[PDB]
Amino acid sequence: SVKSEYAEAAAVGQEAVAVFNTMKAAFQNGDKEAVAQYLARLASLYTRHEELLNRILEKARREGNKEAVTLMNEFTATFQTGKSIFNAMVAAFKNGDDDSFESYLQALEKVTAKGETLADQIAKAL
Ligand SMILES: Cc1ccccc1S(N)(=O)=O
Repeated sequence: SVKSEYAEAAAVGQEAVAVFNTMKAAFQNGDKEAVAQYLARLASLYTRHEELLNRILEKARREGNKEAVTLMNEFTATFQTGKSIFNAMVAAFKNGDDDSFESYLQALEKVTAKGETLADQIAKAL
């Protein structure tokens, strides 16, 4: 069902939260080799999450589930905010700009925390 597809999507999102917090600890410790690998792992996780979310939105549209479509349109828009911040973080790491990396890291945390009430609303709407 679309609801179980969203639970699978939610788990992938939680996998990225876990890897992100490990990556933050590695960044603070200066373990740049670990950070590089975690950033690659996060990129793959966000790509998978994005695709699952798009399939869920398209299915809600085909089902005529207007409220779930509204919420998923809002949620995917916020997802792209987080994705843009993530890509800027990756670039900051490439460039050796730790000041920007720290900034983007905190921003991605706040964007993600804000979007959690909506994430829960979607589970209930589908
Ligand atoms: C953190 C991140 C990274 C890439 C895409 C989306 C997100 S978010 N802010 O969890 O929607």
